[PDB]
This record gives sequence, C-alpha cells and structure tokens, in this order.
Amino acid sequence: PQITLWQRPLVTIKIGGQLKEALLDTGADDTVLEEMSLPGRWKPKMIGGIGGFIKVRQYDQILIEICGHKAIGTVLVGPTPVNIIGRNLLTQIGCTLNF
Amino acid sequence: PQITLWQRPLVTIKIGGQLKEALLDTGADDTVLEEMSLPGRWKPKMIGGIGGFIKVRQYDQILIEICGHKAIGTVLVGPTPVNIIGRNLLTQIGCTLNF
Ligand SMILES: CC(C)[C@H](NC(=O)[C@H](OCc1ccccc1)[C@H](O)[C@@H](O)[C@@H](OCc1ccccc1)C(=O)N[C@H](C(=O)NCc1ccccn1)C(C)C)C(=O)NCc1ccccn1
Repeated sequence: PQITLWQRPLVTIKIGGQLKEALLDTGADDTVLEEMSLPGRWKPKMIGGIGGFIKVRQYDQILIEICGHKAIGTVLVGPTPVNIIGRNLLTQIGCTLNF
Repeated sequence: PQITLWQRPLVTIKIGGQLKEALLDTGADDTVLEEMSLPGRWKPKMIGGIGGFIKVRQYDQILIEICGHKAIGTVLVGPTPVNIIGRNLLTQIGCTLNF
C-alpha cells in the first residue's frame, strides 16, 4: 500500500504467533523489538540511536509478518521505546520511499 | 524519485546557505540537525529515541530545501550524530512509504 507520514507509519506485525504494533523506520539499519521471548541462541550487539547506545540481544533467521508480507531475518531485542522495523526487513518486503 | 532502502537514504539538503547531508527518517517525529547557527529565537526541548533523551534548541518557521523541494517547518538543533529529516518535513515534500 501507500503510507503517508502525517501520522507515525505504524503497522501491525505478527511474530511468535502474536500481533504487535511496529513503526516502519527508514532511519533504522536494524529491526529492534521490545523485550520478549524468542527461540534459539542470541549474540550480543550494541546499537546507537539519538540518545546514545544500548545493549541488545540479536536473534537470527526470525520469521516476522509485516502487513501480511512474510520476512525472515535478524531481529534485535532490547530497551527500545517502540517496536522498530528497519531497513534489513523493509528491503525484504520491497519497501521504497517516493516523492 | 524512488529511493530504495538497500543503503541509508541520505540526501543533500540546503539550510541557511549551507549544504548538508541528511537522513530521510520515517521513524522520526521531528527534524534534528547537528549543532549550527540559525536565525531567530529558540526554545529548549528534550527529545528521545534509542539511548534516551538529548536537549536541543527548537527553531520554528525554518526554510529547508530537500533534493530541490522547498519546505517550511520546525527544526531542532543539538548533539545528534547524524542529520535527520523527520516527518514534519517529509510530509511537505510529498514523501510516502510504498510496498
Ligand atoms: C538501531 C537504529 C534504531 C538506529 N537508528 C536511529 O536511531 C534512527 O535515527 C537516525 C540516527 C542514527 C544514529 C544515531 C542517531 C540518529 C531512528 O529513525 C530514530 O530517528 C528514531 O528511533 C526510533 C524511535 C521511534 C519512536 C520513539 C523512539 C525511537 C527516533 O529516535 N525518533 C525520535 C522520535 O520520533 N521520538 C518520539 C518519542 C516517542 C516516545 C518517547 C520519546 N520520544 C526523533 C525525535 C529523533 C541506527 O540505524 N543506528 C546505526 C547508525 C547510523 C548512522 C551513524 C551511526 N550509527
């Protein structure tokens, strides 16, 4: 679909059989989700944002459905204010910026 | 144009007679630029994201040129490590997310 930006570009995503709201963020290299349980082993990663850096848990090859489009990739879990869908998954669903 | 997200969507902007590189950021409510001098009176503001909050200076009615398109809006100036063009200005140039 086509999403304007007068409001936050929030979409519904499905992960671990649960529905959550997440922000489509072209300014994020990675996808960062709020604290939750995911399968498998995780690796450590440090990511930087506007306020500085935070420590997150990296899970690989995670299945996530964004607005009905299935994607399988890396997801970071940590103290983020909101769920963020980054470029790593936006490219998987063919998302582009237009103007 | 149509911008893909394989790489960070960086563009050239013009503000106060200066050419700067900025990130088209759909995950940003506001536009935040690295420390610089702007005309007029400003108001202090606290903005947050990944990592926490930072104190910035808020300037209103600022003219910015983005890839040729002129836009007017509020611009925040502060210790951000990267220049960010947020939704307040992305809307003015007719920017949308598509997939
Ligand atoms: C791991 C990624 C998260 C990271 N990218 C960013 O931090 C982007 O910023 C560019 C950026 C990149 C590096 C350093 C600083 C800035 C984001 O899009 C950012 O803009 C946005 O974050 C998502 C978000 C949305 C809503 C609430 C909280 C958080 C955010 O902080 N939005 C704020 C916002 O809208 N806040 C609203 C709010 C809601 C609730 C509570 C408080 N505030 C704005 C005021 C900035 C990244 O790619 N680092 C690699 C990287 C890239 C380049 C250089 C170095 N590393």
